[PDB]
Amino acid sequence: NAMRIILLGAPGAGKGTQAQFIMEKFGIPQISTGDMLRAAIKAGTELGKQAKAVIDAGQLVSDDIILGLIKERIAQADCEKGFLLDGFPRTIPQADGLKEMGINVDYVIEFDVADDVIVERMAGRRAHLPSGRTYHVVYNPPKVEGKDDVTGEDLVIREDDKEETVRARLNVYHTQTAPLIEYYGKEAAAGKTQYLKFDGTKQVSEVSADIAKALA
Amino acid sequence: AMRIILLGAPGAGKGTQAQFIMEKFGIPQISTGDMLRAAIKAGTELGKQAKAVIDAGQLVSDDIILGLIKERIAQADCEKGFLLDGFPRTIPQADGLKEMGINVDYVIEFDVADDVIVERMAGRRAHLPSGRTYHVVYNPPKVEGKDDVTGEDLVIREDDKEETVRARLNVYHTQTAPLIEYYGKEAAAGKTQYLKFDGTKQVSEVSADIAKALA
Repeated sequence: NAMRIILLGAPGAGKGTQAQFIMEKFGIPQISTGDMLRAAIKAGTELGKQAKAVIDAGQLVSDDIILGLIKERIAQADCEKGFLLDGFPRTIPQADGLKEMGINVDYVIEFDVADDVIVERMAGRRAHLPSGRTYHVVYNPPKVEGKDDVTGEDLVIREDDKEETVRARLNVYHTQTAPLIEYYGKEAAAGKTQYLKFDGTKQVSEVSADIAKALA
Repeated sequence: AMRIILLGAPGAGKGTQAQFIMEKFGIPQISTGDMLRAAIKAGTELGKQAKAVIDAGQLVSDDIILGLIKERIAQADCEKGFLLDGFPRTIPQADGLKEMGINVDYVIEFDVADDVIVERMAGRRAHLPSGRTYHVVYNPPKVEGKDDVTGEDLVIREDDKEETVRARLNVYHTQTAPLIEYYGKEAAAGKTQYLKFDGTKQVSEVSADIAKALA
């Protein structure tokens, strides 16, 4: 058989831990829309070119450009058993595009972790600006609070990590995602796809469990 | 066949000529980070291996990076050559390559004075939540200090201010200096062609000379 999944979840919710689990468990690669495209431009593929031409000129990348990569990405040999789409489609026409290019998804999984949780998580992040080395006050502390483990120089909390900024970020995702939730929730209700929501504050081992249970 | 190493300060926009060369000469730009991030997401045996290091809070080791590049450059698109951007960063990494028989035809040192980089950086403006990136001299918003889309405020990223930039740059050269002598020594022997270009100059003008050189 084959296995294709779309994956949604909030910026900072840390969904990648389960992408990489799905990866291992089902053996299907990760395709970041942003990485796949970054790769192409730097590799100078036909599509990396075309994109890179649009970019240079400061213009908006056509969707026809994007589905092609994905048509080429899933045309990679590593996708034989399927794949995982991370935070894509981002729009209804992208939902439609996938379909109209022969990509019809088995499961749509949504990793939700309350906004409020995520902000406190971002808030723990520190960094050292001259070297860009990062820290988190819980998940991986410096050996000393406030100080860079390599230069002994003080740490900062990035601005983009702060509530104001993360909160702004969060509202856009929600604002953008809701119709896809709505779109595929509509697909799923009509058995077109299976839509699944997981509590991402349960321990990884736990979430990983339920996830496997569903995908039987 | 022509193999190439790009050396250049962060933000001096070496990436800019790295794309010229690829366009002009048809060889891919190879970024270790990117190459590394992609193996992880593809979950290659090595990508898998490397991912484990990260979750352990450790650095990825040379053998793994070297094994990824080995993997990269054996790919179809590299038959006529490739551009290494962001590697090697150590002498052992440098020796690592040579062992594997990496036949660098040119080492290219992209140079912009510190003070020029500072002023370059001094012009970047960010809209924090999207990470979109304006620039007052090279790429301004529709509206001054305002985000075209949202109409939000653009900030002067703390990351782009002088104390840090020169801090960063300072570190940059201490690290890089030994590669320069390393490749200076190699060139001395003849094992590669060492080149150097002033990046303070305009791009199409810089790209021009590069092409002449690699003719």
